[PDB]
This record gives sequence, structure tokens and C-alpha cells, in this order.
Amino acid sequence: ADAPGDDYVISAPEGMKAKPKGDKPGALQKTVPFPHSKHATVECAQCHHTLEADGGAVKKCTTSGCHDSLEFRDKANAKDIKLVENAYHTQCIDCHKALKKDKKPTGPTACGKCHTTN
Ligand code: HEC
Ligand code: HEC
Ligand code: HEC
Ligand code: HEC
Repeated sequence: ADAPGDDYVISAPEGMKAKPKGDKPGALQKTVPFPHSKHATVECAQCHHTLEADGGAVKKCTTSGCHDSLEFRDKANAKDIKLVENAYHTQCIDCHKALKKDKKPTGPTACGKCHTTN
């Protein structure tokens, strides 16, 4: 496969639950633009980390059997890798933070600078 263009936006999967704000319903975050061209220095298989096992096809992260929970992140399941908050935050934030600490060009680490669309 080829990487999509830079107009690509990552959204929560259909059915995604948001944590309640007290006893009121939560809201999902704004969606996340993701430009592949700005990550052209990172091997595809770094992020698409099952690419070999998947026969070289790129599967969505939230594919059944992968990070396919629709549950929001709470105390109980905080370390469950199947949750979408955990899968994407671990991938996206951790690298941007590490690079910012080595004083390198990097991407957003603040909530509102990643979750920008909506
Ligand atoms: C992390 C820094 C990434 C690198 C490097 C590459 N990709 Fe990527 N890609 C990444 C994410 C988080 C997503 C969203 C997937 C999701 O399920 O949310 C994508 C998306 C794609 C897709 C589209 C999948 C779809 O919408 O069906 C393709 C085809 C794709 N990526 C291919 C691809 C290639 C070939 C890469 C190397 C050149 C590559 N990606 C790098 C994250 C990252
Ligand atoms: C199924 C075939 C998956 C695809 C597609 C994606 N992920 Fe995944 N991921 C999957 C499993 C079964 C696991 C457990 C560990 C393992 O290697 O078997 C993971 C792990 C992660 C992690 C944690 C990595 C670590 O701690 O070393 C992250 C951050 C992660 N996965 C993110 C992630 C992203 C963003 C994906 C789309 C680009 C993605 N994975 C696809 C299963 C599958
Ligand atoms: C390293 C392994 C990274 C991972 C994983 C992710 N990002 Fe990234 N990002 C990285 C670099 C080195 C840069 C700078 C690119 C440059 O040459 O300037 C970026 C940049 C971004 C940007 C653009 C910010 C801007 O143009 O000002 C975005 C929007 C971004 N990154 C988002 C993003 C997402 C959503 C990620 C997980 C799917 C992700 N990055 C992973 C390095 C790495
Ligand atoms: C990119 C570098 C991000 C940063 C910084 C933050 N978030 Fe994020 N988050 C990111 C992606 C790619 C995703 C999956 C796509 C989506 O929009 O769901 C997420 C997901 C979440 C979620 C789960 C889904 C939702 O409820 O909308 C939450 C609750 C969440 N993100 C919150 C959040 C907070 C509070 C942040 C700052 C501390 C934050 N995100 C930063 C990518 C990135």
C-alpha cells in the first residue's frame, strides 16, 4: 500500500464512548489531522506495527482483534492496550515528547494542538 495524502484525519471509531463529566455525558475530542509526509522518516512498520503479520496490508488500528475496544479509559482498564486512547496516545505523544526533549523538530504534545478538527 501507499500512504494517504496529508488531508487524512484520524477519528474515533463508530460507537466510541466518552467518559462522563461527573453525572453528565461526555463528548468526544475533536478529530486528529495526521500528515504522513511529516513522518516520512519513520518506517511504516514502526507505527503499522503488525504489517508483517498482516502480509504487508495496512489494517486500521481499530480493526477487530486489534485495538477494538469502544470503552473509555478509566481507572479499572487504564493499562488496557486494546483501548483507543492508549493505542494512539502511546504511539503519537510518546515520540513527540521524546523528540521535544532532545531539542529536535517534533509534533504536538498538547491536547488541543493534536485534536483540532470539530
Ligand atoms: C506513524 C508515525 C505512522 C507512520 C510512520 C506511517 N503511518 Fe500510516 N497511518 C498511521 C496511523 C495512526 C493511521 C490511522 C490508522 C487508523 O486506523 O486510525 C495511518 C493510516 C494509514 C493508511 C490508511 C488506513 C485507512 O484509513 O484505511 C495507510 C494506507 C497507511 N497509513 C500506510 C502507511 C505507509 C505505507 C507508511 C510508510 C510509508 C505509513 N503509513 C507510515 C500512522 C503511521
Ligand atoms: C492487529 C493486527 C493490530 C493492528 C492493525 C494494530 N495493532 Fe497495535 N497492538 C496490537 C496487539 C495485539 C498489541 C499487543 C502487543 C503486540 O505486539 O502483540 C499491540 C500493541 C500496540 C501498542 C503498545 C506497543 C508496546 O507497548 O510495545 C501500541 C502503542 C499500539 N499497538 C498502537 C497501534 C496503532 C496506533 C495502530 C494503528 C496504526 C496499531 N497499533 C495497529 C494489535 C494491532
Ligand atoms: C516518531 C516516531 C513520531 C511518531 C510515532 C509520531 N510523530 Fe508526529 N511528528 C514526528 C516528527 C519528527 C514531526 C516533525 C516533522 C517535521 O519535519 O516538522 C511530527 C509532526 C507531526 C505533526 C505536524 C505538526 C506541524 O506540522 O507543526 C502532526 C500533526 C503529528 N506529527 C501528528 C502525529 C500523530 C497524530 C501521531 C500518531 C498517529 C504521530 N504524529 C506520531 C514524529 C512522530
Ligand atoms: C497527538 C499527538 C495527540 C495528542 C497530543 C493528544 N491526543 Fe488524544 N488522541 C489522539 C488520537 C490520534 C486519538 C484517536 C483519534 C480520536 O480522535 O479518537 C486520540 C484519542 C483520544 C481520546 C479517545 C477518543 C475521544 O474520547 O475522543 C481521548 C479522550 C483523548 N484523545 C484525549 C486527549 C487529551 C485529554 C489530551 C491531552 C492530554 C490528548 N488527547 C492529547 C492523538 C492525540
